[PDB]
This record gives sequence, structure tokens and C-alpha cells, in this order.
Amino acid sequence: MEGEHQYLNLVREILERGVKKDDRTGTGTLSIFGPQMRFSLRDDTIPVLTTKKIFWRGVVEELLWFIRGNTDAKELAKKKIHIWNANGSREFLDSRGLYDRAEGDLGPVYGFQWRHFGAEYDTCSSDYTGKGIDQLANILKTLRENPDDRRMIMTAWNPMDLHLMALPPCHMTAQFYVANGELSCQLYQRSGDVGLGVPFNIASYSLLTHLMASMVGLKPGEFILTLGDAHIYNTHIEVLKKQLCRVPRPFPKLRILMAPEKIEDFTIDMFYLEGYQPHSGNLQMKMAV
Amino acid sequence: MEGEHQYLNLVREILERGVKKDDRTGTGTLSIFGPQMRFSLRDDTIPVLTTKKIFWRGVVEELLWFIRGNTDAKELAKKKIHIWNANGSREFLDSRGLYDRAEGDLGPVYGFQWRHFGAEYDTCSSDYTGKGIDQLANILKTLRENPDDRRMIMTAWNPMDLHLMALPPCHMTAQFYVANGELSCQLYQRSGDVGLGVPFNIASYSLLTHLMASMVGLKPGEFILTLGDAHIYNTHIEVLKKQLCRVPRPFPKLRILMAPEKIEDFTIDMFYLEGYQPHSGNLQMKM
Ligand SMILES: CN(Cc1cnc2nc(N)nc(N)c2n1)c1ccc(C(=O)N[C@@H](CCC(=O)O)C(=O)O)cc1
Ligand SMILES: CN(Cc1cnc2nc(N)nc(N)c2n1)c1ccc(C(=O)N[C@@H](CCC(=O)O)C(=O)O)cc1
Ligand SMILES: O=c1ccn([C@H]2C[C@H](O)[C@@H](COP(=O)(O)O)O2)c(=O)[nH]1
Ligand SMILES: O=c1ccn([C@H]2C[C@H](O)[C@@H](COP(=O)(O)O)O2)c(=O)[nH]1
Repeated sequence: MEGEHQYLNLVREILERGVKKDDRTGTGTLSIFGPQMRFSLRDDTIPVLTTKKIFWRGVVEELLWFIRGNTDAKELAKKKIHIWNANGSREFLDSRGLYDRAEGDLGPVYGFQWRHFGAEYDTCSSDYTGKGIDQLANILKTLRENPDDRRMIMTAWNPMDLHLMALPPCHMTAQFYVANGELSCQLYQRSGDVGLGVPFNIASYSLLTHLMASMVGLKPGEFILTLGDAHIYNTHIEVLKKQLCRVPRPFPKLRILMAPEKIEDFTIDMFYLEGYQPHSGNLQMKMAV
Repeated sequence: MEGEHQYLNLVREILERGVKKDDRTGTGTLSIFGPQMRFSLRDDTIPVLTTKKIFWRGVVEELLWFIRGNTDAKELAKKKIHIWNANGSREFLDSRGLYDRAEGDLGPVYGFQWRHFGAEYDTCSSDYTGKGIDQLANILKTLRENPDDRRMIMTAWNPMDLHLMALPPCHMTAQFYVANGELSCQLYQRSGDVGLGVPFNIASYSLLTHLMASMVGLKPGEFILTLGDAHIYNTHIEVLKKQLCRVPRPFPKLRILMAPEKIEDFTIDMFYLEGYQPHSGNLQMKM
């Protein structure tokens, strides 16, 4: 009942006890409230699902993009990452009342808040160096100097910047914790697409915990995802029932070849997955409009 | 197990698996990270502990004080609630570099954030009417018009206001959710004194959920407390081991006589605890 079984058990529970709940978009969900998953990062483990192939290059390039404080979707499209193109399109910015916003300029989403909380937003190409509160740098410093501190919070939930964002954050608040020279991270995610998004999010914050651990001379401990509204979309049900038949294989290991002086200078070449052995191909379409 | 056993199990888990940890001040804790408790608010139930008498009048008056957006500790001292006196004292404010702050003025803590997020703070006696984002009012409106919304977040965690606060928030972020016309609340608490503060916090946010439910014509559902650093102070250990020998009695019920048009106009006279039968014993000292 550890590891990937955590995720599979969450899928069953939503399928068996979920509540029907039309939703934001034209399509329905089965939904529960408040479920939690815990993943061991010990022995270099990283919880990348084996019952479904995860787009690992996508996870890495998006996280490095967050860590840099970047908000331009075009930067991800250049590395053939398409996950933010929809929400940064002329149509979608216009539907959000952001008419004077250049295509691919998502506003002060995630990374911007991580590295520049409270800074005035101009455009995604502006220079934000030394502007706002650098929550991530502050946490890294606290992990070196005072690891027992109970206020190591990094949030993207800034009520004043929500109207400027293409989308309000999902993975909204992370807390860090140290015991026995092990770094743990809890993520509060207000809303989780359990089929498509959550497996991505688990890989994202697990990697972040690994990377942050290597920056401050600590071993990785646990990643804990706590969800608000965890839902499966009605379209994903039959696909997920198939995924549940698959026997999980051991989780891959993360190898880190080096850690740079500044966390924002990490590149995909500095680390890789060793032993990632996922199963066959199966799709899950995401719905909006 | 369900109910109060959620709390007693958490205490046991910290005593048996907790990590030793010298903390903020010259004392130790046993600590774990990320534990969760779920409490039913169905059939009018409110999870006020029966294995230890909870200072219910304190819970109610502090929450009504939060809901008003009040930050003056002296308003609570007038109702013989002393829980915020220490942190609003001359000495404590000075130790925090708040030399130009009048005794009892805690800064833009909790409620202020609930009702006035991002508003510029002056003093606790200033008029904040219509200033900053009223997160609580926005949530109440969303529960009437669009209960399926998944952004019903009320937060006290304002990175820019932390330096002006007497203390940074513990109970920092609540989310609300609706399913089968039942209102649920999840609380994220970054740090929890499991012995003294957590029982109080459980009563506080359970009451808020009951009150909010009656404002918008929904029934109460579940209250979920998710902790960051869940810790027992070494000084509380022996007392808590005794509390665990006590067989819990059924939780009391909350009776609400009426609901006013605006939630900040609730008064202690509008509701009461029916059937609260705690055990007699006591103890537990702060720090
Ligand atoms: C983390 N994330 C954000 C995300 C996830 N789920 C969502 N679900 C919904 N309903 N709505 C969203 N806006 C949403 N956003 C993701 C994750 C994966 C993909 C995705 O489309 N994955 C493709 C790869 C996309 C691509 O081709 O670049 C895949 O084949 O796995 C999109 C967004
Ligand atoms: C919820 N809360 C805030 C609280 C709780 N635990 C803390 N623990 C620590 N270490 N530090 C804090 N600032 C703290 N604050 C509480 C709860 C109860 C009492 C308390 O001691 N109760 C007494 C005093 C209340 C009074 O006399 O007015 C009682 O009579 O019930 C204090 C703070
Ligand atoms: O990293 C992300 C971003 C978005 N979503 C999904 C969760 C919801 O199903 C969907 C829509 O978000 P809201 O409706 O909650 O705004 O986005 C995720 O699961 N993960
Ligand atoms: O509602 C509250 C407020 C505070 N605390 C406790 C948690 C910690 O023991 C202490 C706050 O200290 P830090 O977590 O900020 O170090 O107060 C609670 O349990 N509940």
C-alpha cells in the first residue's frame, strides 16, 4: 500500500465513492475532498508512474521554467513543450479580459510568485531581478542555517495577482520540513485532475524536492500531495479502469551529476531517470471551452 | 477510527514515531510532518473534544473576532479572553521590532486577511470598511451562486504582511467544497501544538463551517485539518498519555437559533453547544 498503489487506490476511491458534479467546463466529474498521498524519495526514488508513461521532459522543462521565475509560454513552445500554449493563446487571454497581453504572456503565474511575490508585473520579458520576495531563495537559505523552522512556505496563491493570471494556481502552496538530515515537501493542491494532471504534479514537486535537497547538503525524505477537490473527469473513466489492471513496476531513481551555485541555473542535462520502465500507450484527453 | 479517535491516534503516533527536535525556543518537541484528521459535522455534530474540557467561550469569541477582521487583543481581554494578551504585550511587540505599535495591536493577523487581504494596515482601531479583498464574503457569494467552484480559498498567508504581524499565521489557508448540498472545509495548518492549540483550532474551523453553512442554506459536511509540522512539547507528554486512557463520549451538537444577513454580525447568543459532557482533569502549559 505504498508507492504507486497510493495513486491507484485514489483512482479506485473516486470511481467507487466519488460524487457526480458537473463543473466549470462542459463535462462532468466524480469528486472527493481532502485525500492525501505520501511518496518515499529515499534511496534516490522518484515517484514517476509506471502504469502510464509520464512526459518526463515536460515535467523537467516546466519546473526549470517555474524555478527561473519565467511566465512566457513561448519559452516552453521553443523546447517543443506545448502544455501552456492553449492558456497563452490570443483567444484564451481575450476570454480572461487580458486584451493588452502579448500572446504567450500568462501573467504572474507560478514561478513569478515563487521568486518575486508582491512585485508589480509588467510583461513576461521584463527584468524582475531583485523585485518581490524570493520565497525559494529564502527557503534554501533557511534549510542551510535553521532547518527546524516551521514557516518554510512557498506559495503562488496571491489574491491580488489572480485577475492578471491566465489561470489561478492549482499547486498553490508547498511547505518544507527536515528531520534526520532528510528534506520533505508537502504540496497543497486545491484542485486535481487525477487522470491527467496529478501524475505530472507528483513528478514535478518530487523532482523539486530532489533538486532542493542537493542544493543544501540534505537527502530527500518524503513528498506528500494533499488535494482539495480531487476529481476524475467522466471522459477519463474507461481509460483509468484499464490503467488500474496494470501491475506497477519499481519507481525509477533520479541521478544528479552536479548541482550549480544557483538553483535557477539547473538544466535537464544535470540529472536523468535511471530504470524508468513504464507500460504501453494509453491516452486521456483534457476538456475546456 | 472516526471522530475524536482521529485526534487521540495522532497524539499516539507523535509519541511513538515522533522525531526529537529542539525548536524555536529552549525546549524540545516530538514532531511528524503531513498528518490529516477528518471530522463529520453531520447530524449537527461539532468535534469539541470530550477527553479534555475545551474553553468553548474562547473558541466562539476569538472566531467572531476573526470574522469581524479585528486585530485588537484588548477587545478579547474585555470579554475575559486572555489568549492573545501575551503576543499583544509591550514586551512582545518590542521583541518583534514593532516599537510604534500600541499595546494589544497585533497587526494584520488572521481576520484582517480574511476580510481585507492586501489593504494597507494603519492601527487595529482604523476603519477598514471596503478596503482590500474580502475573501470570506466572496466565498459566501460563490457558495450561493456557484457551489461547484474549486477556487474557494481563504488565506491569512500574506508574505508582504508577515513582518507587521505579532506572529505569522499557523491556521493559514482554508478551502471550501460542496457535494450533495453539504459544506466541507479543509484547513492547512503549517504548525500545530497538538497538546494545546490543535483541539482549539478543530473547534474554531468546525464552528466556522457550521456558521457559513447556515449563511447560504447548506448542511455541514466534513472538517479536515491537514498539518505541516505536527508536534507535542516534551512538557505535555505525561499529561497527554493520561488523556489517552480516557474513553471519548459522543461529540456535542451545535444549535443555531438564527443566522444574520452578514456573517460579521453573528453573536454568541445566536447558537450554543447541546450535550457537551467533557471529562474532568485538566493541565497543559504554553511554550
Ligand atoms: C500539468 N498540466 C497542467 C494541467 C493538467 N491538467 C489539466 N486538466 C484540466 N482539465 N485543465 C487544465 N487546465 C489542466 N492543466 C498538464 C500536464 C500534462 C498535459 C498534457 O497535455 N500532456 C500531454 C503532452 C502535452 C504536449 O503534447 O506537450 C501528454 O501527452 O502527456 C497538459 C497539462
Ligand atoms: C488556539 N490558541 C492559540 C495558540 C495555541 N497554542 C499555541 N502554542 C504556542 N506554542 N504558541 C502560540 N502562540 C499558541 N497559540 C490557544 C488556545 C488555548 C489557549 C489557552 O491557553 N487556553 C486558556 C487561556 C484562555 C484564557 O484564559 O483566556 C483557557 O483558559 O482555556 C491559548 C492559545
Ligand atoms: O497542474 C495542474 C493544473 C491544472 N489541473 C486541473 C485540475 C482541474 O481539473 C482543472 C481545472 O482547474 P480549476 O477548474 O480548478 O480552475 O485543472 C491539474 O490537475 N493540475
Ligand atoms: O492556532 C494556533 C496557533 C499557534 N499554534 C502553535 C504551533 C507552534 O507550536 C506555535 C507557533 O510557532 P511557530 O510554528 O511559528 O514556530 O504555536 C497552534 O498550535 N495553533
